Amino acid sequence: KKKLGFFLVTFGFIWPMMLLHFTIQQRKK
Repeated sequence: KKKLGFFLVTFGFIWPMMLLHFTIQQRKK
């Protein structure tokens, strides 16, 4: 709960990073 709570915040914070990689590809080609 305590240390696991931060795990949820990181899950929604890291996800966008992956979306970015897909966002750069669209403009790359």
